[PDB]
Amino acid sequence: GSKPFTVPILTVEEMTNSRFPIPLEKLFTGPSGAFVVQPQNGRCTTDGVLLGTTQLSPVNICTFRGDVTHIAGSRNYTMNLASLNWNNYDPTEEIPAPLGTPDFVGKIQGLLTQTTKGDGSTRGHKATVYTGSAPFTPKLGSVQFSTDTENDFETHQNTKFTPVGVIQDGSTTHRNEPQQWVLPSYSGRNVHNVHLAPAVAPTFPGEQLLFFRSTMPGCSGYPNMDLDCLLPQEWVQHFYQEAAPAQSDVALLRFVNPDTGRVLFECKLHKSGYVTVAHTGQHDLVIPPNGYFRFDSWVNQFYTLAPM
Amino acid sequence: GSKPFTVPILTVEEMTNSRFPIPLEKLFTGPSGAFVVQPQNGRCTTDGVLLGTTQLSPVNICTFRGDVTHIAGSRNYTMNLASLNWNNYDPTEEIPAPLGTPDFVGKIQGLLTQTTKGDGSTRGHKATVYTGSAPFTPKLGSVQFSTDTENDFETHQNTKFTPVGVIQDGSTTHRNEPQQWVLPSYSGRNVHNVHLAPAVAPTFPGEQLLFFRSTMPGCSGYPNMDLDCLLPQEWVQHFYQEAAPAQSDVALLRFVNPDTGRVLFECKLHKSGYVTVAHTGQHDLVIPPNGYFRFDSWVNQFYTLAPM
Repeated sequence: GSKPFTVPILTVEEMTNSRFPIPLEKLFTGPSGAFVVQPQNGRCTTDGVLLGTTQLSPVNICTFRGDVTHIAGSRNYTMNLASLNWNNYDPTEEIPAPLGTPDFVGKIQGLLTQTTKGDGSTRGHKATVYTGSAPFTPKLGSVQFSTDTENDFETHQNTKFTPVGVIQDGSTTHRNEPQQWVLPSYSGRNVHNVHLAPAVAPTFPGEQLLFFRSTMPGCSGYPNMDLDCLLPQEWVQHFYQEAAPAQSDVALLRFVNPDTGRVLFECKLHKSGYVTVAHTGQHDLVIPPNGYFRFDSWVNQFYTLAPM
Repeated sequence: GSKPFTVPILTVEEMTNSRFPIPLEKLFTGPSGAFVVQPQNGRCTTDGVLLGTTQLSPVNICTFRGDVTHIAGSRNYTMNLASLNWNNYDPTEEIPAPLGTPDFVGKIQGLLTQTTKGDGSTRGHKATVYTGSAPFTPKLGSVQFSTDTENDFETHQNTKFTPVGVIQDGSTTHRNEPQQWVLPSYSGRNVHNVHLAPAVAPTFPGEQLLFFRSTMPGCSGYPNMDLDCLLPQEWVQHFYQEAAPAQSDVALLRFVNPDTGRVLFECKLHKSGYVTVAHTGQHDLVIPPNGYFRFDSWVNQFYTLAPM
């Protein structure tokens, strides 16, 4: 008597990254035993429980909202954060940081925009947030932006950061940042993170994570633009709505090619919300544009997949 | 023997505008008999046929992709457009303009970003596209951007425009632009638009359209930031996947409050993909945060709704 489980029939390129507001481009697998994989956006169980900093909107990912104060002698502004819905932010909620906060160390560039309530006057400036910086303390309710202005923003008016891409310091080793697998210190460098979605890894010999990969826009320097999420944003929204009970630890998915009627590969969708495949090595999967994932049966962690 | 029709159970504030990449904020109704309502994004039949310039990604709305050429003596660049998937653009496809092209007259500001293939060097600059301007000819394969640089972009490298918000000329009447209900001339001012999704209007006495409303960020001046879509982007994605046959011209939806177990109002979801309500006048609906739409039955255009 369990509600039947399903995944969307959208193709990979019809879906959105859950860790930055950009389309998915491809599937990728590679080894990850040497480091901790613990993203906080795009985290959702198959029965629809959102985890980490995950929220439902594709366009809120890596945004910030609040009001700003200028730092004298610079073009930097401190943003005192509001909640996702523009209310007072509560640092005691059982989350790592405000919902949608970036979950990687990087220099994220976009625009800071603001509207003055009284007259509807507006202003917008290019801005960058360094999520590895000392003033990056979103859990405590504040972050800092570097901008292209020293005077134009007003205090005590609603201000939004819309992310666009990432930057790197061209005087240093190319592609050395962002570091997509390094979590920010959400409460600053001396405080440990809390309420995290758990780290993930394959347990089965010969398996690797299967990542849903995009390329972030680059805005300066020589950034590492790869961005891998564990679940498309549309899968997060789907599971949240369906809330179908997990009948075992692992849902077996087949990736099907409608142009031949044949299965390309099978994979495990773990109930805690990540996918594994039987492959060793780094590999950009080559998939048909109409290929789709299809749930076939409940298995468990002991199931041996056919090699990808 | 028709597949049962459904709408998502996401609440309004859990969904995304289909005409600009921003969250929905509220439902709004107002009269629109005096002008043509003919948006091209967020257009989809209830049985899943995308119309106009509508595509499936929330984050591709109002983006452009291609490569750029500098216009000497200015900070303007012409973008020679690529298709949504970065391939050669075909002006003969039976669409009004490339998928995701803006469907309103306005000055849309964001960032133009670029990556040089050979070395992975990147660059990003603030940029604005005037969709009412003479060089706005996306159907013909080109648009113009005003930027903050006269030399930094390379030719013949992939370049992306990511929209953020809108601007207005503060020396003129406040809130006189954008004009969300004026279509661009996709092939320029002397050529009529083609392959459009149809104009929509209530036919029933005492009915008005029900709009899914957001506020676009403003980036300069005193813009009109209201943005009304006919369907949330998540509804477009849902109908596209479900493809449930329309059993009549109109699906009757009830908007339900789970905190009381009572219906707040009922509305008509027309099979061609828009909603009407029985109300006269401009009205910001006040809805509970957990309220949701629920499909109850197939009716037709002659059905009399209870007053909203």
